[PDB]
Amino acid sequence: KVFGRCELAAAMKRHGLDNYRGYSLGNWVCAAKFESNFNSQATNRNTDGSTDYGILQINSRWWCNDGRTPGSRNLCNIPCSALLSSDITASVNCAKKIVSDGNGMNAWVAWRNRCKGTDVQAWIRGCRL
Repeated sequence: KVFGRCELAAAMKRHGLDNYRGYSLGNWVCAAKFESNFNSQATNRNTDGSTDYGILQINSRWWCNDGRTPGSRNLCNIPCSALLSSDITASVNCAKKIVSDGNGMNAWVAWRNRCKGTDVQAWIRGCRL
């Protein structure tokens, strides 16, 4: 499913992401735009042979199981395909473990490069939340 900016902001909010660990809603929306262009079906393989999955491009090296990443740790205890669903619930639960892990949102390279230190509030402007 290709989400709308506001529809996604509202689902993320509903899912407990606003200010989760101190990151405002706009941070989360900004990261999804740049990670997956708001497409829950986005996948991208990396050089190390691991793959990024879903709206938040969660990596198969540590977070999920895809059966073809040697040395996967499966920290979120889920199959990576679950992350490609129209229901953002598993991506969200998994992201909350990631963000709590030490480097915060820096774990997300597009966040770090494209959202971080920007007026991220722009991402939820105009939205009925």
